[PDB]
Amino acid sequence: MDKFRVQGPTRLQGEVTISGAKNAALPILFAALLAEEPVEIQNVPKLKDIDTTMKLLTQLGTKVERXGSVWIDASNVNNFSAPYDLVKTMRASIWALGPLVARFGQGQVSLPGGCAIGARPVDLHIFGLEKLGAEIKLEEGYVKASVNGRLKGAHIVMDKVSVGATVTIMSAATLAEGTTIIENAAREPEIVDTANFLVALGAKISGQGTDRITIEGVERLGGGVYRVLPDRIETGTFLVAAAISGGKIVCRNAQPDTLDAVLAKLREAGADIETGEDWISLDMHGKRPKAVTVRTAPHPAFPTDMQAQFTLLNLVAEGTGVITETIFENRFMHVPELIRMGAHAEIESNTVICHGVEKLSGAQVMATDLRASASLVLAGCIAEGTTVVDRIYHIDRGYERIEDKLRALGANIERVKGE
Ligand SMILES: CC(=O)N[C@H]1[C@@H](OP(=O)(O)OP(=O)(O)OC[C@H]2O[C@@H](n3ccc(=O)[nH]c3=O)[C@H](O)[C@@H]2O)O[C@H](CO)[C@@H](O)[C@@H]1O[C@H](C)C(=O)O
Repeated sequence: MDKFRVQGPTRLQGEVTISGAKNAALPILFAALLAEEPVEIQNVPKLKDIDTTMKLLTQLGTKVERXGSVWIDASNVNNFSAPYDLVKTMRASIWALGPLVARFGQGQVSLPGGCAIGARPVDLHIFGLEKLGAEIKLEEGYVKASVNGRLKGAHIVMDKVSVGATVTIMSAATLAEGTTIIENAAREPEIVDTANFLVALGAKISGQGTDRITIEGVERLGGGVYRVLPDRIETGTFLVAAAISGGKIVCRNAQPDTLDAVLAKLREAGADIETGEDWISLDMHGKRPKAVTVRTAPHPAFPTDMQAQFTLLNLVAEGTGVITETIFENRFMHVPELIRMGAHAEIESNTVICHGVEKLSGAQVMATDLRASASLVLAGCIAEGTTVVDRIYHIDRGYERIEDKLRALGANIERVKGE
């Protein structure tokens, strides 16, 4: 049971090279199930979720190898199930369903149960598949999808903006007969990425990145080489790390355009930001951040994955900051943890009201969220004394070598085993 032992405070200074987006590599790996020829996916981060996805793929009969790239050979898929033991550790596993039934006519994925973050049903995925002509049943806790022949293109309107369902439907539609239109599609950069990967394979897609995606199904998808875009959440997290430590940093291998809301918020916090084609620089000039007000919502608005990070910022900022969550209404586990470290805040429904304090004190805290829990490690870097973060296996799922990157910035951090 690994733990991080963090000794603060530290001014974070230096450079970080941004990893490929975990959230683009995932949907792309599942989408690779459609490829009839070998595929090379470049710039894939090394983290737990990629391990789980590789494991799931191998379990289907996919040939998998990795380093910076992940090589996929789905020529011999011979198993069509994603078991409970696997799905329970990573709900994103649901993405295996669409490609399976679209290409093979059959797929069975354990129905995801509860997730600590909040209510996260996959009704939209199933709805999308059915509209495509798939027959779906629930047996023994398994979602069983089937179709005799090809799926069928359809005009679908989304009851909610959904990253997951948009990917399920979009992916499955590339092999359908006819044209599919997804109305009220999610606009996330990862969706544009996945679509581009599909297009590189031979798929016909347009509108990716807009609220309206159109797919013209083809008979088969080939193979190819595709480079995954930079991780916007990793980038935001590092920018925040610098901004709350009076620091200075340059992010390499970045994609500024995927970060508008976060950059504008950092500027409001008082950060001096410059951007280039593939880089972002942030300098606090040793200043304490200014509290900001944030509202999470579908891309390009402020993302829920940067939420806890900004809550932290608000917590050591000057002034009252307010954070409202409209995606995962209960994604506030980090708050009582930070309050253990001396922070001040009240949760009213889906909103956290922050009362910035001058300094945090080191304490024992518990990670629970693969993205938001990074805020606990960030807090440890600027808190007075020693902070011990328990359950880092969560963070291991969403960040490539977070200790290494922080350490290269001056952080005093140690991975503790057992003890
Ligand atoms: C693997 C991956 O990319 N996961 C990401 C993706 O989750 P996803 O699951 O697709 O999110 P949604 O469908 O956009 O979530 C949409 C909202 O709508 C509801 N909804 C979603 C689908 C559905 O069928 N029915 C339905 O009701 C849902 O409850 C949520 O409130 O998008 C989230 C928001 O950006 C991210 O926080 C999440 O990252 C996480 C941390 C991670 O890296 O593990």
